[PDB]
Amino acid sequence: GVGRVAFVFPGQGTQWAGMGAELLDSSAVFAAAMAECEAALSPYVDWSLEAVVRQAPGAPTLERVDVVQPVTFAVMVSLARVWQHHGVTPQAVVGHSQGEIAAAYVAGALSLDDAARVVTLRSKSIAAHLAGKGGMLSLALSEDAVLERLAGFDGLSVAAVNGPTATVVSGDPVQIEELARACEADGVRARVIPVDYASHSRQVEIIESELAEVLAGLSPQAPRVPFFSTLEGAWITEPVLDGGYWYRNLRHRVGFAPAVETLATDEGFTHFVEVSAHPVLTMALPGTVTGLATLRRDNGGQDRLVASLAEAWAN
Repeated sequence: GVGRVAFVFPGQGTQWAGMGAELLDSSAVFAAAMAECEAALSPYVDWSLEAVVRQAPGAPTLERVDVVQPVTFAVMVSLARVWQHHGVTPQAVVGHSQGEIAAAYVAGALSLDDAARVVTLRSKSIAAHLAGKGGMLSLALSEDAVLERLAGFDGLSVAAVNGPTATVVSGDPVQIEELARACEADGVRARVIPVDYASHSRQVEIIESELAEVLAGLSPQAPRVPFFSTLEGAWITEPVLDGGYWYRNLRHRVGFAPAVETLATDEGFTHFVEVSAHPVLTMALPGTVTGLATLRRDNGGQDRLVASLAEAWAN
């Protein structure tokens, strides 16, 4: 059973210091793609992509969002390019939060200049207003009981429903800690996410008047590869990925489990290739679809690339 392949582009928790550094030396396609992404990013970032990846002394250390998000975007775009170089073209692409931007590029929907602009400017808005103001929390629990436990906490919301077992809430940090302590009181699993902002929450509305000002000139195109939106929760077949879409993506829930249930049950997708620097979503697909990661934390060189290609080809 292989049917169709989907490229998964995750959101948070996939970063690690030095991701792609060994791959910049090992893979010429990856290095070419990362140079192209650096050229695309440079009119916005002030820093250097390769310097951050090679952890040069005068480079940012991925601690801030306005760095870690365009770097993750570049790595995911480049890793998709590597996959396609080795014979694995996606029958579809599906993205999680910021991953959607990367998806939107590999689908052909957005151009690299526009994709880079989206990721960079949204990350800068997050760092200029959302940073240090919010919080996010992963709970090993269904969103059905989680939407119930959000009662009494108007400053919270459901940020993502990644699988039928673990959701992600996002909101005010004090209420995030309160909910985490309440879950630790009933003996449940709770993982406070190391994120100073609160994506997909209400606070994102603050940056709306900013986002529409910096993403207005976008020129989205018809997706060449099918593009399953986890915001609209369905296919995207029209050039409707403008700046408003990129605000909605950041402000509204991530419907990733709906996306994978749809692509698996309906459209015949059997293999999901998580194009990422560390797998964070493959432990959430249904038990019947194959999940294929790319790189792992600190395992991000040619060893890991050939291991992932071997696990894909054995699949």
